[PDB]
Amino acid sequence: DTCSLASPASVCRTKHLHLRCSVDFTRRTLTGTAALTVQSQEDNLRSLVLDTKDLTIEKVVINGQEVKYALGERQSYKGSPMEISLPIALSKNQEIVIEISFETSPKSSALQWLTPEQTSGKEHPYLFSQCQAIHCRAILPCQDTPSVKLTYTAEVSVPKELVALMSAIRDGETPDPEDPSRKIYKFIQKVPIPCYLIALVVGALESRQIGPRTLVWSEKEQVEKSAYEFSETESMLKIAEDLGGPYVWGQYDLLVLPPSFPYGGMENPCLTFVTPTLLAGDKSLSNVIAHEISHSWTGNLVTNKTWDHFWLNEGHTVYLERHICGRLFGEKFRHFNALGGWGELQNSVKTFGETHPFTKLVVDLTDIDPDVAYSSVPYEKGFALLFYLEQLLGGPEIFLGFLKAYVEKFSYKSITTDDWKDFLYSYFKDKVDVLNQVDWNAWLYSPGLPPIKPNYDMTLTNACIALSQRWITAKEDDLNSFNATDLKDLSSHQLNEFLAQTLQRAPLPLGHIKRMQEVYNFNAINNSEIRFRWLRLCIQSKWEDAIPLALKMATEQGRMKFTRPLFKDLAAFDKSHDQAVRTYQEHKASMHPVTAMLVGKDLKVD
Ligand SMILES: c1ccc(CNc2ccc(OC[C@H]3CCCN3)cc2)cc1
Ligand SMILES: [Yb+3]
Ligand SMILES: [Yb+3]
Ligand SMILES: [Yb+3]
Ligand SMILES: [Zn+2]
Repeated sequence: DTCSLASPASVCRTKHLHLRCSVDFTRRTLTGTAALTVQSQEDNLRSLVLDTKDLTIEKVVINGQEVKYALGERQSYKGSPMEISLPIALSKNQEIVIEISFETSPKSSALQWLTPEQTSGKEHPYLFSQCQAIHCRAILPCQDTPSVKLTYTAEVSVPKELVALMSAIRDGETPDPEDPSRKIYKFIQKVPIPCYLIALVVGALESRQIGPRTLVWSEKEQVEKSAYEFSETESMLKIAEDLGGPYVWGQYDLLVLPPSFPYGGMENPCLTFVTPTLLAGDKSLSNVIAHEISHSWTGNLVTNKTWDHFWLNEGHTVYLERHICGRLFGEKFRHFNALGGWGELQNSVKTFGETHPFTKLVVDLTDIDPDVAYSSVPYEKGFALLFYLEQLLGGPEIFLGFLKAYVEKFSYKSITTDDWKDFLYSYFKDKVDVLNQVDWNAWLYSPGLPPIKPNYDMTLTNACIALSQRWITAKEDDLNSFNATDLKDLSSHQLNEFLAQTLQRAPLPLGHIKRMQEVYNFNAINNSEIRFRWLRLCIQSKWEDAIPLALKMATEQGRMKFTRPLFKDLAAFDKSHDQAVRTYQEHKASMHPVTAMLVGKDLKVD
């Protein structure tokens, strides 16, 4: 594991974490103890190494006495390794508890601390975590590798008017004995998980039940809207259970975060985290929920052993997601989404360049910050490989049989690409000659678009392409023929695909874009996917009226899918360049630490 400085699982492994901590909003620190139950995998083990990042270590206690530890030099985005001297040498399989008193930095990359004004209610502050990929070390000392799976329990002291939630079953609450202005929330996660799945939020939260095993959680002002948006959740769980086997996590709760949440969603066990940019008013962005649900099998049960193997998580999860959405809304819709995805892959490959190492399916992360490598490639090249295998090997019913067997086989494990490929070949031993037709070396190890494109139903895509083509080939004297009725029979998804089709050919003449606003009134659509793509098209087509709209969307939410390209478009437009860097500089301090880092790199600032 090239992204971790800890002792590998061949040396020792964490089986359990007990976390007791207090969330201090005045200092923006989390302070407490992490008791790691560690099992030796070696004879005569006398030291072990943990990952840390910007932690302050007070002391390390084993068998009731303090022990020697040392922090090595910081290795950039990897943090600093912490070597611990064991008081007694351990034999193979022996376990001990190591209890570490620690405190986080206010500047912890795993965490965003929000002032009251940054929330809906404007009364209370808010804290949230996002550990994936390698930020759990910025919360607590751990072996920060998905190659190790541990259970955990926690007790978290927070100001009594706030609520703590984690990726775990809620285990009760009480006043804090040590300070009656506080409450302690307790948590148990009894299913072994990789440490990137450890998550905390603390805020003025409320919940509403929306299914037999689902509460939606948010600040008071979003609860009603969220409950409606995510009402398909239980029915997606039922379908996911048909496809992946039993749901083993007990609860499936949803947490809708404040707008700065850096991603679409994070599949935290027991409590999925989603962006509020999903709240479109019509459930149209529900594929993200289906995605997060799917991770309860692919990712959370079968986990990538290292981050080089991240496509295992995402490709399988996108593949199950599109199946759930296919069940709900028809096989033509699965194909429409599948084809859209291939279009998103062309975009990423074009952005990075077609010989770029990040466009490889399996990546080598040696010396690479995983946050910098992150993109649509593992999702879409991964999905495209599985969609191609589906078609090669006899269709969706046959391939779903493999997917279910794959989950059973590697449940509670961490695996590599060769483990998966090996199982694939074993499962389809009667179709090995077909599998030997796959260019594996190209699919897995080569940059650029895949060597083969799957076959796609075009039914729902056609009208999108026909309209996109009308606009691109139009001349000035054709602009009059466009009318609000062009969009008549297009769903929100088709408007989005129409915009994506056209964005692929941007810039368009500025007169065309103005006409498009005149006839389609895209400025008035609040759907975040549609508005995102429409504003990108305006900025790339040099429409100055779109500049304050694109500045406003980039900074009013922080979902990096939207905030990173909007800022990048704005800096590439000469008329908005200085404003873009001005805006970033002003917002930087109150941005998500990783978001701030990546936007800065994108803009070449600092
Ligand atoms: C291709 C691209 C990136 C990588 C590893 N980097 C990586 C970086 C961040 C990751 O998680 C961040 C967000 C994504 C949604 C939930 N959390 C996950 C992986 C591996 C292969
Ligand atoms: Yb020994
Ligand atoms: Yb209990
Ligand atoms: Yb084999
Ligand atoms: Zn995912």
